[PDB]
Amino acid sequence: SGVGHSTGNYNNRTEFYYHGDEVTIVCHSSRHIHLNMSESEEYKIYDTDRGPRFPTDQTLQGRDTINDSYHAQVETPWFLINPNSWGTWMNPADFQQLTTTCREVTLEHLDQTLDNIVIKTVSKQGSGAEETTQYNNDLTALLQVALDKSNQLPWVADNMYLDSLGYIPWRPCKLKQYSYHVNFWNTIDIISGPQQNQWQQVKKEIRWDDLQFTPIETTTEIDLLRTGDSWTSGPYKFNTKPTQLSYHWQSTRHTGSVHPTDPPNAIGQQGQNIRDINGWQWGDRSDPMSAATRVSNFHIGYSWPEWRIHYGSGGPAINPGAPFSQAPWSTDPQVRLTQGASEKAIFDYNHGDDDPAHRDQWWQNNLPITGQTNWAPKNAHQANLSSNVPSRQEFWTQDYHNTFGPFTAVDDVGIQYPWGAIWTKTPDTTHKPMMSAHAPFICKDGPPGQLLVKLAPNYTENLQTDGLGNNRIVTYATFWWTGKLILKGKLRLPRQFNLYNLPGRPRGTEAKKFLPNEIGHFELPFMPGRCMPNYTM
Amino acid sequence: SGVGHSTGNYNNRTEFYYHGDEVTIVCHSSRHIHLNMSESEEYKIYDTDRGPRFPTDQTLQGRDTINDSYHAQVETPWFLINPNSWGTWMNPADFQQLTTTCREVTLEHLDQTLDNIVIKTVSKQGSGAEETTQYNNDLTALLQVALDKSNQLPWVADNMYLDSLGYIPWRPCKLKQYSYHVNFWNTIDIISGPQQNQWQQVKKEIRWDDLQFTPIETTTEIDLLRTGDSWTSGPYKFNTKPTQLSYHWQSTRHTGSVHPTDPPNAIGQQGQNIRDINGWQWGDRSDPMSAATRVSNFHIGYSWPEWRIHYGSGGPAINPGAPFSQAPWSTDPQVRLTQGASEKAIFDYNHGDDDPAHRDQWWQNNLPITGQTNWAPKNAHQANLSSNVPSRQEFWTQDYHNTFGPFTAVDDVGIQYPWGAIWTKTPDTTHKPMMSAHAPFICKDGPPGQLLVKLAPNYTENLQTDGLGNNRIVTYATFWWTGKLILKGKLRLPRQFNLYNLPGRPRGTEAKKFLPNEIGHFELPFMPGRCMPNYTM
Amino acid sequence: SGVGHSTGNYNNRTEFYYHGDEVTIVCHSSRHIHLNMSESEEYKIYDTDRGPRFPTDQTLQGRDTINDSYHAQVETPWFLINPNSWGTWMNPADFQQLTTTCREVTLEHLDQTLDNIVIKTVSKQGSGAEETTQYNNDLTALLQVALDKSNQLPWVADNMYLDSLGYIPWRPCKLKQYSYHVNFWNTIDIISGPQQNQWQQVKKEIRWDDLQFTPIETTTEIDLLRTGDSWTSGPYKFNTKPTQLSYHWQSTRHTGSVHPTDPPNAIGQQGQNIRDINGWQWGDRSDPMSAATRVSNFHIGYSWPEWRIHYGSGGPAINPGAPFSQAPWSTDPQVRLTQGASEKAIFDYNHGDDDPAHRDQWWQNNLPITGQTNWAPKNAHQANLSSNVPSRQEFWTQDYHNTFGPFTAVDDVGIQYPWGAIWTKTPDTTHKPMMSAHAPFICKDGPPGQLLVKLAPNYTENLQTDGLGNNRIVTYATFWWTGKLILKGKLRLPRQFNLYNLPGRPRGTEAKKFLPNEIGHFELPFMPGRCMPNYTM
Repeated sequence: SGVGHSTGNYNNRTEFYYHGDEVTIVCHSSRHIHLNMSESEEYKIYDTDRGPRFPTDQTLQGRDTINDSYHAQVETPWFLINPNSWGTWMNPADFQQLTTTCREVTLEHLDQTLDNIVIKTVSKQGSGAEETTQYNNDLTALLQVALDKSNQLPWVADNMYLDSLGYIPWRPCKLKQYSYHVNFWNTIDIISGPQQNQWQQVKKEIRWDDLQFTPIETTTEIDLLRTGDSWTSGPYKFNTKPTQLSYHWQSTRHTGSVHPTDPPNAIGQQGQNIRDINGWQWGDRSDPMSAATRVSNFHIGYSWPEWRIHYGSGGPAINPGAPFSQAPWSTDPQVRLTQGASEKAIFDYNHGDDDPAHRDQWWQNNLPITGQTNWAPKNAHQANLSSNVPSRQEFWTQDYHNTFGPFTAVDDVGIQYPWGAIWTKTPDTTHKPMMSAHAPFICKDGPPGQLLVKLAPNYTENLQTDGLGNNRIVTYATFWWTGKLILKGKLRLPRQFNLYNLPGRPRGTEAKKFLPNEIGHFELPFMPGRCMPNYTM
Repeated sequence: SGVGHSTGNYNNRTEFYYHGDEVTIVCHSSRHIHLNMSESEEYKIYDTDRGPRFPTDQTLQGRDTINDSYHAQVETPWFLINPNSWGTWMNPADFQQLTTTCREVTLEHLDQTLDNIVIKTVSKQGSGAEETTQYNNDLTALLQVALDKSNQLPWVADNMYLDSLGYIPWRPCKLKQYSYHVNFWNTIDIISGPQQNQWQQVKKEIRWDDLQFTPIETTTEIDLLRTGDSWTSGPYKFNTKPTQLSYHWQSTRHTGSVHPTDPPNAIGQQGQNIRDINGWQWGDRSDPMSAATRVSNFHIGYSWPEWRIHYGSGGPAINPGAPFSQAPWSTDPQVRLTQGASEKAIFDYNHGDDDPAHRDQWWQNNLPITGQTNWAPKNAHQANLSSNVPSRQEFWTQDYHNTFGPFTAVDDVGIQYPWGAIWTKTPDTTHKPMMSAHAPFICKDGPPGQLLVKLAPNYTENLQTDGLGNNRIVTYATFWWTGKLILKGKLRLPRQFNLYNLPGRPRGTEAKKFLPNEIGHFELPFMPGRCMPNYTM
Repeated sequence: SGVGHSTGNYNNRTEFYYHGDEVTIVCHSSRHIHLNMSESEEYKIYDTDRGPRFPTDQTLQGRDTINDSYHAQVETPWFLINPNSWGTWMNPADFQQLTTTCREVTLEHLDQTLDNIVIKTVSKQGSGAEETTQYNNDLTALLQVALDKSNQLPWVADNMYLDSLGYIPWRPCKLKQYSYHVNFWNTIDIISGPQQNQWQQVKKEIRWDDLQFTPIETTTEIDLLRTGDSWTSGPYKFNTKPTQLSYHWQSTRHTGSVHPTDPPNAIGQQGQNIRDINGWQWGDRSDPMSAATRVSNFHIGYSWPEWRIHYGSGGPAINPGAPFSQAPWSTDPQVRLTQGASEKAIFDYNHGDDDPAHRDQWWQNNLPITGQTNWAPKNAHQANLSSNVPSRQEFWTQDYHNTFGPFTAVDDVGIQYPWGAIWTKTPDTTHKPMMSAHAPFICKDGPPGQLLVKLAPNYTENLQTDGLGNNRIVTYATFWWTGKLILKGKLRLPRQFNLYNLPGRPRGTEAKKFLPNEIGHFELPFMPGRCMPNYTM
């Protein structure tokens, strides 16, 4: 190109192609990215404060230790571009088209580019209120671009902390610095002290002798780009497995053969369960034949120590448990039952909040997903199962056992449209996780490579080793990210006689939200991604 | 054919073909099926009573809520033919031949037909004790036949409720109507009230806005058959995995290298465990070297909250746990220990009971399967494992934890000959069950399609919309189902020097049972299907 | 075939095929039809009573003369099978699939058959309460089948009077006799008498000298069918034009360039219309430049003498006017404004009512269709249009003029799912109608031929010319109609950023309707067929 030729165009429109039972979705996305000169040109390793609302005393007996943010990390001068959110890609009407017409979807491949690089230096004349800023584009300045296609850098592209390209095509995007954890010990003893009601710090430190420090420079090759230059990543092919776009309402009581019933006679009458019937029960039960004790081949859902806080080497964390809905147990609407492994997105103006300077939030309670719902305290167990009822003993109620086992069938959450991550890195361990607690797609052979960008340091006349920022000219860049990810769906067709409830906005919400304001402010709606019902087995 | 030509024959004999280490079993089966005019020509959706022996009060503190039969369902006018039981296929001597000569077996493919359709209308003349019935065959009447080869209907072909073609070749079979569950909430709180000793209904209702209604007519294509007509399903090919025809007696103490022992000298003496030996223990143990604390690679069996009652969206159900034998713990014969995930078949005259008007029962306690036996209260855990014994603390006994994990190896029940189901539908969920609590074969790509039959309604002169059965002529049909399923076994050969105990009748039983009576009444014997012992590892 | 072979099968399932922007919908439908012996074997010509609720006096000044049912007709012994309703074809979930995924649809071709003919004679023995009916199938009896593929018979297949094959696949259908109007004069003078407030009959008579009588026998060839016989119509190809599956919200004030506006500043402020602007107005207006008087190229909608009663040769009728919504004018919900050329379906158990012995009704007020809404009394006209406002004179308000003209653009109603007709006969006149007030498809070259059926008369031993029904044996038939119509849609894709409101049940309704009952009773929902919004110009 040159100084005066643009190196790319803008395509943010998505494509749907229906042939047979297959549906190809080509999602185009384009962003205008504002980049600033790095705060420091150096890599920094440091630990942090314990975080806000962490206990300084034992008044709460240490139940507040779940508010630990403590950690250690390497501060990279680079910046991360991840398009790892749904909604960086599709608009609300495009995701509605996806989930109405597709029963499941996969990731096919990903492309992305960077072009129309503009680098400006900001100069100031005069002083005081007479100070005048001038923005001069530096035509010979460089932008540094690193993509690790070999996945040799630590992966932090999880959309957690919602650091991702924004969801609204016409607004500018602003990157966050690339940073990763180093080895540290944070171990908190909540059993400490007499009566074992006190919490105590055991070890909180950076672990230096075991630590790993990988810079971007010695790891991946870096492209240096002027104004007339562009960058393409090349094709990336996913290998994942499809995600279900429907939700399952069947429990193990909704599942198999139906208990023999005598039909009702008139419009007010109910069916009657037949008393003497033949079939397979579990224990010695031969007379009750309760549909409850009917033997089944599998079991849908499992119990857990809901809100399991694992106090590990790095600190307390949550061990999630299975997703489901508390709607069958809900009763009072005011009380909010979080125990279905619910999640909550806290988001901002670029990520689909209408208000600048304040953040909005969405608690996904997973209401459509029932039949998987297992509240651990509601369960029980008996010593024996037979024609006799056990006594006060022989019967236990509130336990909180993990009942995951070889016979259980569960679901995952699925796509969570605006704020949910798309793919995920697979942990490199002897036993790889069977499924993911958040991201619908697990990458079997390496996640899409991380695109890291940096402005090359632009130095003044004098260069002093003692100097940091006083030594470089104040600089910023704006450029354009474009990307294309392609999806493969499977055509959804009616499986029932009656009308479906088709995808749409969340229940209590209206449509004046989600539409631009007099100032241009609007939100993106939550789209479940498991949308319409389907049979399990 | 025509009115006066028969459209098929009767083949109920089974074939064994031995070539090399492979053995092909071709099971032929033929049934004479009696069908009646549907009670109603319409689809009905209704819920039921809570069931017999369900509590109307809190006297039992709500431990009787396991007797819940409540549910909701769509009443289809159609009728189900499922040959999904073992024993619809093989007679006792044919299944003995299978389990003696085969170490494992698979399902190969299935064929089935319907032919020799006979439809009669029953007319009555006179009134009172002079009333005379006449049975006239209606040559132009139709039989409706629907097979869903695409598995688009809810699957209820689980042989639970023993609704399946009968086990005795020369007796007539009688179908049950096809029915399936709809979406309903049944949630029972057994924690309710002060002291948390009371039970309460939370939500019991049909869930109408989320409900799915699929008729047979809008789903699958229906064949209309006269007398001279027949129906073949076409070939169905299973893809499953083999089932083990042997039982495993080895626990993790029966498994690996043997503790070093000094042999006995004379006929009364025992071996002595050598005191100072070298090897891998678990904790700091270096001196005891107890075979108990020898490290092993795996563990055989797992604990569970035996008789786990999961109170889910549809109601309470049992979360099974692993099958095993209580025989090592049995002691007193009178007490019946159900905790090995035992099952009980309640069956009737056509399904292998000798007495009409009464039902017999068989409690399968799984006695041969040991080494998998884990009674959860009998276990323990310690804080540390070392050359020292822990104190009163540091040692816990009755826990009921699920100990299934990454190192565990377990079995399933296997074939349960007369009353057990053969195959099963795989639940459509993110995590598919690792194995099945009952049916030995899991269908990876769709279960054999369900054959639904119906008599077309035969109407009188006048047709009134207000009329139901007063509008159609009283009609019934008899026809002949034939089917062929083929099995692939692997030849069993002696692995030991000493004599085996070969398959036969259950232990306490005699042979005057299982043989016809002066009236022709006899039972079919339970055949374990895991019959002879084998080594695990 | 023969007596004992069935001549066809049952396929009621619908198919969707998506390739590119084209979508083929193959609708299969199958009905079980109950036919009775004709009331008379002869053609009858007669006139009727004036009808219920017609005035016998002048108390209402003759405004009740709109309740005239009077007419004359030829009574044919034959019976009509018309599948001319939407909903004879698709179920609610299949029509939802159509209107979500298609922006417009055409009719492609139609096939239909008749098979599995069963003819029974009913005999009675004894007398009194001892009387015994016997139903004997007469194997040599005939069914008469006439299809006029040349459209030489009068066409009465308009689904008006909802005489059409039923909407529920599993219920029996019952035909109505074929009948058509003859030439009669009915002329009512509502101007009669002094003060012109009285109504009077002018001429009410059958017009015999001009009358036309066409039997089925001398017109079309008739097929005679035994039990082992079937009938296929052959292919019929439609030539029609597509119907729009979207509704238009734009009026002529929603349409073109927008009035110049000064945008709002903060969240509560509104835009301000700019005062001095340049553009094309209508009259001498140069200063006001009201968006109202902006010249436009076309005009959307037209006024009418709403509820125009044309007193013609055959009697009073309604001259419809354009369809639109009264929702912008609605205000009070209790008052029901009918003036948008609304329609009302009155239907019964087979046609989608849940209650037998009572009828339900649906008033289609066409609420989504706005921008076409022209209430004639709300309009006005002025003498001159200029910078001056006219006086009390020069301005007229309540007029009721027909404002249809050369610049107007209007819509039609579109598909009305359960009860609406599909196609229509084109009147043979010098000026053919531009569009249709009800049926979405006008047949340019002949409507699908009418299928007329009749049982051949089955006579007793003696045949007397004086005898009518006393001469023929009491007979009825049941048989099976199958048909296939194929549609061509155009793929609907998102035209907007925000979420659509997707097709579903009518607003105030719940889903416990539309789903089967404990007795099996349910309704079919109204599906608009103009479902989602779209831009006009």
